[PDB]
Amino acid sequence: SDEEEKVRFYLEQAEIHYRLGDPEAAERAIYLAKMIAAENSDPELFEEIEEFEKELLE
Repeated sequence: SDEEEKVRFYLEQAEIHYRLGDPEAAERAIYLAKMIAAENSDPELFEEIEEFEKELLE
């Protein structure tokens, strides 16, 4: 799925941005990932992105 591929890309960006001390850049990527999941009517993926984001912040 193109949606899943684009979300994976943005989550990868979020992980390494957060690892390197740039949480705002990480949250810019998470925003785009959530928007793709929301646009595609994918609540499960949207929820997975939130759990991903929560694991990063904690």
